[PDB]
Amino acid sequence: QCVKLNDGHFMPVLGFGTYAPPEVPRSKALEVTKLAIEAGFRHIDSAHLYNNEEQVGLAIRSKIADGSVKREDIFYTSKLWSTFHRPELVRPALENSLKKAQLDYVDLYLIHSPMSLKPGVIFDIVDLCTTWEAMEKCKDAGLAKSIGVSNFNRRQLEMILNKPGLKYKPVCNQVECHPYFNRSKLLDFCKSKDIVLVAYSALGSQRDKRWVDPNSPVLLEDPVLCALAKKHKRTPALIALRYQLQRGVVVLAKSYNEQRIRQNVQVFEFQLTAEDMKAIDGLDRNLHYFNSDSFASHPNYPYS
Ligand SMILES: NC(=O)c1ccc[n+]([C@@H]2O[C@H](COP(=O)([O-])OP(=O)(O)OC[C@H]3O[C@@H](n4cnc5c(N)ncnc54)[C@H](OP(=O)(O)O)[C@@H]3O)[C@@H](O)[C@H]2O)c1
Repeated sequence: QCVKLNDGHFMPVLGFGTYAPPEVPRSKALEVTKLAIEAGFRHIDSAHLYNNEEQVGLAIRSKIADGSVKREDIFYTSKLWSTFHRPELVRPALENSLKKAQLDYVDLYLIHSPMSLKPGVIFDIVDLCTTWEAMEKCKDAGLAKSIGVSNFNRRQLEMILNKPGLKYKPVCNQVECHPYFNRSKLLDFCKSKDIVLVAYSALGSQRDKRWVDPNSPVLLEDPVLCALAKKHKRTPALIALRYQLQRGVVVLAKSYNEQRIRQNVQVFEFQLTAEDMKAIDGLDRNLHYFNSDSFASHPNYPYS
């Protein structure tokens, strides 16, 4: 299934997360993106920050050139990093992303975070309305088929939606979302504005020691998810993915393992009951896996 975006384009509701920590050799991003496309992934989420756009792009181009898929079948996302928020830097950043991936366009270009950074942690002060205007210019130039934001709260989304002269609403807001942090309020707000919430860390994050508290609860060990996995003869990961699909959320899933990449495409093979849905709804504990002790003082910190 795909969801119709508010600009008329369609987004597959299951996306493949490509990010890996820098101690992961860059070859792996190439090999696994190919496996993801062979497994049935069409939505691919990359970013300038990930230092993998060349490898992810080459996997997409490899699968096109061998007849597996056509460019039209692939929904490719890149993101504008926070050091490029100043409006004159936005298009060059997208163009640079296009050359690394060797693609003519991205299906979706996002503002990675509202927390602007020094162009070149050093904060910067940018009016994100001007950043969005340059976002809109890229869509009008054909370099991005759709544009959106990421890690925005409700107030930051309102800043864009109430912008005078606004030409394109953001098609999506990609935010951390999982049973332990389910974003029900923001989902309802985005739903009311025809903005698709896209969930990252839907499986509980990669728990990287540099940003995730070691003592934070492991999402996939959660007793309710494992009991539901046993009930439906699925895995705890699949229950968490299916939860987002049935609440109208487009869900990303990162795996660099061949068997788990294929497992995640079985999210379409079963359904949760309404009672199952409410049990997962009760697991929220406002848990941000991405601890931001260095960023909580940013004027645009989205969790304040
Ligand atoms: N806009 C933003 O600020 C932002 C922030 C974070 C992430 N993202 C993007 O969205 C993706 C979000 O995912 P994430 O990086 O936070 O990790 P994730 O999708 O929440 O998954 C976490 C871990 O689950 C494991 N996994 C995948 N399938 C599994 C399965 N059936 N069973 C058990 N474990 C499974 C993976 O380990 P294995 O690799 O070993 O399988 C993965 O490291 C990212 O890759 C990135 O593209 C965006």
